[PDB]
Amino acid sequence: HLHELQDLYRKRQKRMAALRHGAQVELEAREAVAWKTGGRGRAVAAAAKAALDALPLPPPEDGGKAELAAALAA
RNA sequence: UACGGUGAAGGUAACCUCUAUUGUGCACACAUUGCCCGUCACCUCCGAUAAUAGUAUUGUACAGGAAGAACUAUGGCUACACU
Repeated sequence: HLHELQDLYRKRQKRMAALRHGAQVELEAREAVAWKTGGRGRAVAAAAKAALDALPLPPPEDGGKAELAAALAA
């Protein structure tokens, strides 16, 4: 109800961590069967899209405040 | 052609015939010159058969054996729900 609002960010933090390492272990698996069956052509579909699902770069544990300091650098 | 005068010889075993009578046989009636035979001869026509040139299909010896793949997998990836 209102706990689904907190748990959507909570479970979705879990789900994006889940999709990052799951997409990464399949992305490191299709490259092993890339050269054997010509698998680069459909492999780059995964190697683009499964990284580029809803957010590719993560929400930083710091908050990325050092990256902000790199970004607000004069 | 016709009419008389004299005027004899001579006769029965299929002994052929020309039949009949017949009642035993034909595939003959153009009624025995028939019906109709075959080796072959020139040719024509479907066979039957076959060394083989082989192509069409399957069993079996193994290589295989693709796409698939009974089985085997916990390398995974995730929520259901409960912490």
